[PDB]
Amino acid sequence: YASFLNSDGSVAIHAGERLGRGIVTDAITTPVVNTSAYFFNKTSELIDFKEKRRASFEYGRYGNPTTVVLEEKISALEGAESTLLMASGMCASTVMLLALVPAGGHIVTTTDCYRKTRIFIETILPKMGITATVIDPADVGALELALNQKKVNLFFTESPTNPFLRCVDIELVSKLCHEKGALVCIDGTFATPLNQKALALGADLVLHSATKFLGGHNDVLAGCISGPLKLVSEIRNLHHILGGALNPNAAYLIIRGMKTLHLRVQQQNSTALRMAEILEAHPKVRHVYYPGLQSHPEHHIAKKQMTGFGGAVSFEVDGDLLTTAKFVDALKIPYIAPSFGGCESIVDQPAIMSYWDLSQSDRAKYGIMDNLVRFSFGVEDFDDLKADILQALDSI
Amino acid sequence: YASFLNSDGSVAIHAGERLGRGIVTDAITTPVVNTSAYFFNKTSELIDFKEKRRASFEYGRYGNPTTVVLEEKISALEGAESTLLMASGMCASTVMLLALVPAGGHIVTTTDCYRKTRIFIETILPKMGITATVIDPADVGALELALNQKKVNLFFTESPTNPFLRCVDIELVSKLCHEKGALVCIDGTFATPLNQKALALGADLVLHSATKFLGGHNDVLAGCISGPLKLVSEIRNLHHILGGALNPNAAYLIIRGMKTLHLRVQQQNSTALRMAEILEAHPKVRHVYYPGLQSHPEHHIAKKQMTGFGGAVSFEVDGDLLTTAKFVDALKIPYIAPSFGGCESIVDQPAIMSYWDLSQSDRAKYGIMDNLVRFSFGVEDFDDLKADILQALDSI
Amino acid sequence: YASFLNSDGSVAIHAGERLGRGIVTDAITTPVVNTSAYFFNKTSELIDFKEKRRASFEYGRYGNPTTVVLEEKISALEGAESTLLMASGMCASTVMLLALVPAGGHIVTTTDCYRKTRIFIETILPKMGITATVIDPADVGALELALNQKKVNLFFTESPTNPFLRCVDIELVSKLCHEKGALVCIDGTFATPLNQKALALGADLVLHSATKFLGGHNDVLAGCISGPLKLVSEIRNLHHILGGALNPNAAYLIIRGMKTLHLRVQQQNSTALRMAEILEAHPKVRHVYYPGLQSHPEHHIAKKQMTGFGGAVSFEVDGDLLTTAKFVDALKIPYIAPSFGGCESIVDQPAIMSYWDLSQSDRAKYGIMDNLVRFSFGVEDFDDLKADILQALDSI
Amino acid sequence: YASFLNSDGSVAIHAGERLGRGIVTDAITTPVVNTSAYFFNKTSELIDFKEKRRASFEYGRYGNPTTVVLEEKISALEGAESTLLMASGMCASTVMLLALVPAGGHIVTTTDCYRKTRIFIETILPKMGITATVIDPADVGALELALNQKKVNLFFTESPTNPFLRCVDIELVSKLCHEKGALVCIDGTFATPLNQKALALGADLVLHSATKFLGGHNDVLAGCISGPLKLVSEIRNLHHILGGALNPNAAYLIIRGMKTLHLRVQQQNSTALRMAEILEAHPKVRHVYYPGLQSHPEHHIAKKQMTGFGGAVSFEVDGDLLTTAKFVDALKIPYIAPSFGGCESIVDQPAIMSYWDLSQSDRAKYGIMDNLVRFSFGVEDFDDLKADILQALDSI
Ligand SMILES: Cc1ncc(COP(=O)(O)O)c(C/N=C(\C=C\CP(=O)(O)O)C(=O)O)c1O
Ligand SMILES: Cc1ncc(COP(=O)(O)O)c(C/N=C(\C=C\CP(=O)(O)O)C(=O)O)c1O
Ligand SMILES: Cc1ncc(COP(=O)(O)O)c(C/N=C(\C=C\CP(=O)(O)O)C(=O)O)c1O
Ligand SMILES: Cc1ncc(COP(=O)(O)O)c(C/N=C(\C=C\CP(=O)(O)O)C(=O)O)c1O
Repeated sequence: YASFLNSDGSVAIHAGERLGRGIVTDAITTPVVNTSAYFFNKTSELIDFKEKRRASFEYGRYGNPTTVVLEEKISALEGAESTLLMASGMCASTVMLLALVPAGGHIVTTTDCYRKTRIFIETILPKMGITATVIDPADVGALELALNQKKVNLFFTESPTNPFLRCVDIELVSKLCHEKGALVCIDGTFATPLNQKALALGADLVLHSATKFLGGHNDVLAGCISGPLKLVSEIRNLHHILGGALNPNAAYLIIRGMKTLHLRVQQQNSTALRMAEILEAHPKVRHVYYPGLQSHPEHHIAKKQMTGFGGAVSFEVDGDLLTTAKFVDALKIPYIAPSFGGCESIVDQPAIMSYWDLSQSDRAKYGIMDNLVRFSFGVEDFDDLKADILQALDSI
Repeated sequence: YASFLNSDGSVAIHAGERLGRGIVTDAITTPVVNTSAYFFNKTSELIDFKEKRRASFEYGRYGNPTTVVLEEKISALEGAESTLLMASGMCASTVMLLALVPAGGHIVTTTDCYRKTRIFIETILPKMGITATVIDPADVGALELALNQKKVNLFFTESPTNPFLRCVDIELVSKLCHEKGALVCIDGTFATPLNQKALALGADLVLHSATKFLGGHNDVLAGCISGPLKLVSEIRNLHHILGGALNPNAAYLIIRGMKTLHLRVQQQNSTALRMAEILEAHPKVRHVYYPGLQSHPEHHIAKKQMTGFGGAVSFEVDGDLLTTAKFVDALKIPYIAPSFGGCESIVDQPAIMSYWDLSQSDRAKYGIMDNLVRFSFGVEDFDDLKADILQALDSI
Repeated sequence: YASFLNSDGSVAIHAGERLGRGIVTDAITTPVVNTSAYFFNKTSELIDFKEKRRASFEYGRYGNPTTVVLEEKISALEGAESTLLMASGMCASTVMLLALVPAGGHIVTTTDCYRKTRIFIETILPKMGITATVIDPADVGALELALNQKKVNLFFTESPTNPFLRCVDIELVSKLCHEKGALVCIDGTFATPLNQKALALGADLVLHSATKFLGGHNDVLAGCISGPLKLVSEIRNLHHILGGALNPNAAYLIIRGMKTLHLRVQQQNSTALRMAEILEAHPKVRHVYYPGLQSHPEHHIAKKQMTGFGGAVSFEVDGDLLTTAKFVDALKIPYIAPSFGGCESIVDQPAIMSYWDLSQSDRAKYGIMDNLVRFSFGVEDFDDLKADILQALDSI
Repeated sequence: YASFLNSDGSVAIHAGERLGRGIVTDAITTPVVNTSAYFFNKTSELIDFKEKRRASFEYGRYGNPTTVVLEEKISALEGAESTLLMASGMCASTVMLLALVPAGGHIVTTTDCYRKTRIFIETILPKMGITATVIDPADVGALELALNQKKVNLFFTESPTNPFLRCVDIELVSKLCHEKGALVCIDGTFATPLNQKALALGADLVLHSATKFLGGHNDVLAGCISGPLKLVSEIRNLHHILGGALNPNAAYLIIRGMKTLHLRVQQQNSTALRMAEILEAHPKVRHVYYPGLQSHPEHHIAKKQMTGFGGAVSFEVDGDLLTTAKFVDALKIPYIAPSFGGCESIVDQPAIMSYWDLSQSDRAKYGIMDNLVRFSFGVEDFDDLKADILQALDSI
């Protein structure tokens, strides 16, 4: 973007703004444009636009001045060629798949996918005859194999993963896949463009659920996909039909929230790590999952491709369903609810929060234990948090 | 909704509000809830909810207090059992199709479909092996035939149509289809729940593009589908995955717009009609399309199932491309752009506006003439508009 | 504004928008600019601006692109030179007085002032040694007298009045006052720029409480003063200090509200009148206050300077406190609350609603009776409203 | 507030939210309530409210559920009894003075007042016979003298000051004034409730211009006053008339901004300091004003009552008007404009920016020099900023 702005934080702030917006104003912030359509001063011009000689969004579902800003902004951050913004994370992945994976084509994902993302791939995609292979995040062999066995159209996975924050050696995978013509999409939601640059590591496309960190205020939903033009455009097209456009007001809220992106991540990155270690050492804490810790399976990878380890920490408690429950129930600061990444701290028992619809057996089918607890550290003062968490594990 | 509320207008205003909201407040208007998630006081309750003993949206992609209002409201109007709200019309149709039509199933639609709506059905759906039969709005025979030839899963069309405002004898069609187990979905966008009750006429599902009349202010996009629970819910489920969630702020904006729905429709219904006739009589006006006119092919139907005829009026001008253009360029009140149904008056030359990507020949393939002009009458004073339009033709 | 627009409604819609905004955009609606300040490209320019060679709001408290629109719009409606926008009606009157009336100066107002507006003049202004003379709206003699007795700086009154909707022969008063150098300010809140043009009738300044009709959606507060430049500017200056700036978001909501000003008024102007007559005739209705009725004291004046009679209707019920209460309690559509002018209907018993802090005696001191009812007809269907009202006018 | 909230930051986040809102919702964020009035279910209740037996804002100008939150929030932060929120800082001071200072009363303020704030006191107040004494921030003697000479009704000043960030030994002054019955009001705008607690140091009332740090995003104006009930309430009353109500939407933006208050301040507190030092050591920098520097006149006081020194840094350059201008013009990151405290960095030449209306001589009358530059460090990366400022300074 600019030769003077070299720090991500600085960018996040003035990215796609300080230099120009395309919507001239002597205002500091971006103006929220609430329009359903864009006009023309005369048929002559309209033709020009239609003939690719002028620029216009034409219809709101195709673009918005107040949105593009955030689009370029994120683009700059991830250092991408272009970025797209849907109405929600799920939308993005959804569209992305439907757009890139041809009919009858094959795809490769990890085992630690996010609940819903899984269902889509396992129930909808097959309708299009799109088959998939589910390998473990680490198991690079399986990938290399599958790469040769079938004709992979695209490899897709989130790194860190959910909720065990498992990580994929992006650079490596990227290499393998590209050797077989496969495409690589990394859901760096948990990571954040600040703690890693999937695109830089070789990944083809990187998408985020701005609902979490980017907006980081727990008050807006939004999808987001960034990558090479020739690629992202193909999706935007399909997007222009599925109509999952993002409202301006939402867009703005994200821009504003990203004004203090670095600040928020920084703090969370710490609190988490420190709180992580503290928990691991705790007797009542059976296990702790966090890329920052040395105990983490791919810690060496995290250390190699990341600069931070997110603000989400998962850990099993030394008890059972009701016991673990007792724990979270004791907490006083975090809110018991889904989502994560906002200033407000949140906690939840995945087993119940997003898997209660299954049997104890079918649950364990995917590491989901009744002890497993997911802590999304907010931005509250560390000491305040720790004391709460501690005062909690005590009640058990 | 209420016994003491019988006129549509009165409903549109107080529908799903005057009696209660679910979010207790001594405030007149509906409060805009900007949350990305909902919390619980204790694990105990969370369980209850999960076990269907308590009520909660849980996540923002699944529901919102500031949205449900609008949901119930529209439900009340269309006199439906339950309504759903997407991020945009296109979203609705899209989902609904992908949700109801099984893989390899067959569907029946009309020829006067809206551009994009067409494409989806002709390019995406086929990927799921879903075939379709395109018949003329009037051609009831073709329908009855197709009904017996293949196994129709659902009949879908808009009434009035776009842009020739063709109308489908809903009551009749409904009967035929239901005889063969097919489902009927009517896109009464142009109609508006005020000018017609497709659901009452027997239709299974009626959907609208709130972007137009419902919001009627040209500052927000929104999809909307109403109908029976057992049905709409099946969609809501898939919607919870494709994530085309509507933002609370947008929702409210519609709630506000519908506060004066009738008032707005009423005036538009007039101006349109009156202006229509004046146009038909004009020498320079080759042809005029409008259900209100006696010249309209299905006027007898329009007169039978409708109470008004929208504010949109299409008409071919006695000239050619450049000539017709010269006309619109002369106008001083309406804006030249897509969309319609807002207080502001809008005009466009479909040929260019949304078909310029095709050849003169391929264009005519669907009645789209270079003369054809689509006038979306705003809410400005009649005389002002008339004088404008006339003074415009004055130069051709 | 333009030549093609001749009806107020048409204006209210495209006033200060259709032709240009000063904030170039190809969007239909006005963009909400959320900025606290405005920048410059270089010191050179800043100087220019400071030297009145360039244009800029500099600080938000001095202006806003999204506000000025609404400013020019109202200007056009009232046919004024320039208009100002405060945070609330009260602010307007407040500022206006503090701005024009010199220290120790004298002022003349009517007896039927709005509660608070009264207190200010009776408790604050005296601090600046500003004395006042309270005359009866009709009593033109008293005015002519005072005009000669003391040295009147400005005559200020609302027409119609609150809550007895009394009316002042603007043209006449204007003439008298100006003969003595006094200024005239009319609070045409109840009237609305559509039902009368105080400025055209000679008034110096006309102010409204956009909180009511202009916004007409019961979801925003706003002051508003229109008049000649040389005058209004003197107020804007003081305004730039008292800092009662109006928020952009608020401004927009008004502009949006005014997009259907005529439509709403028109309907209310009817419902009220019709309902009024019906009420007068009713046996349980002791008295009815409404300029539209022939029974109204200044009906001949109303008929001469207005074109409509608002939507507010006051009337005493044939009972007492508890009885009148029983009436309003029976109503099902209107909301028991202050304010008025919104699509939603509202009712209140001034005696309690805004005078319960006084004694039964001190209350009657100003016509406020325990029977007095103030009905602010919404936009709901007439029949629906009437049925309701009657259904109550019988449970007594 | 609560127990589990000991750190300011933690408070700023969950202050007046985590435990309850008064507007029940299972939502994380506070819901924006856009209403102009509040209703009642029956006359009976209304009476209750009017008789102080129930609670209700009645009218929007008197309160809003979405506002009170921010109110209590700030209250908690400053550790006050109650807080009030105006439409803009200026409004606050304005109302505050007009509300507390009786007619003919006397007041004492410092010489480094903010431009506008000065004028009001020097032009309006005198209309109410309110005389004032202007002493230097440090000159306690003058204060102690005035205290005995006349009958001071209230001592008012800002600390730090603008733009020389001078500081007042709050504790001391408070002690003296309270001995003579005077009231103390501190404008801790520059400080921020995080860098100092005027109320704790003894001050009677502390006010802020949320337009700056509190909102910290340069997209909203808002005044704010906190202090003891018996006091603040007296202001809220007059405020209920001058009608300088703050809009809900605006209120929310602040609430959202304060979600990361500490984070923001922290960073700015550093950058400023560090940058300060660097500047002072610079050869081209003639002088530097910052409470954090040892060179600062009241550094020992700042060090004793503050924990931080804001992000605002003033410094004179070794050149002249045109030279200093050349400097700021060279800057690439900060915007040249008024205001300060938002994530975006801002610079300005007080001489021109807010004193160009005066003569070179009348300007110097108050330390305002053509070299004087006020830098409000944003949140961008330090190195990024430094490099800029540096590269800037060289141009000379
Ligand atoms: C890695 C990842 N990717 C994509 C999404 C979907 O993005 P969207 O929500 O903006 O559409 C989510 C959602 N994550 C959660 C939301 C879950 C909803 P559920 O808890 O299953 O009802 C969560 O709790 O962590 C996620 O964790
Ligand atoms: C009956 C009907 N239904 C549903 C939709 C789509 O709803 P959505 O836009 O909210 O997704 C439309 C769009 N109609 C138009 C919009 C077109 C977009 P274009 O102007 O072709 O780029 C139009 O003819 O003006 C329509 O005419
Ligand atoms: C003619 C008129 N002018 C100016 C104002 C004050 O402007 P603002 O409200 O926008 O600040 C009012 C308020 N009127 C009412 C509001 C009253 C509030 P209360 O009932 O005293 O609590 C009413 O008659 O219902 C009014 O009726
Ligand atoms: C200490 C202090 N107090 C109160 C106010 C007024 O609050 P409000 O702005 O929210 O009404 C200001 C304004 N400060 C500035 C605003 C100046 C306006 P200008 O552009 O100089 O006319 C500034 O430091 O640049 C201030 O610095």
